[PDB]
Amino acid sequence: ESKPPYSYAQLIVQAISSAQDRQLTLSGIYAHITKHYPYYRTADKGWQNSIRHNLSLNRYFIKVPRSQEEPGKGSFWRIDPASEAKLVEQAFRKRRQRGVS
Repeated sequence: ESKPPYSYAQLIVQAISSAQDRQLTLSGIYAHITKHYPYYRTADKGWQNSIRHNLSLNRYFIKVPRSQEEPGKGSFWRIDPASEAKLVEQAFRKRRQRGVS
């Protein structure tokens, strides 16, 4: 299960939102936290599939379209366009309630 310090919906925002434009391949976020976050380096045999499935039911993330043309040069998913303003407010936030400042 590992230990996700960032929700699997906010944790991804810093991934794609901070990546190139705002999209990432299924293995983008993994190179994200596993890179900057040291905790997600030896214990990743849990949230790994949590992200792939998280970008499915997430409300801001969505897969990449491919009916005729493309938005750029990639093939995977990203975060919502008009939701990156509110989904980001939690992106730069620590996971806590009000018992440990």
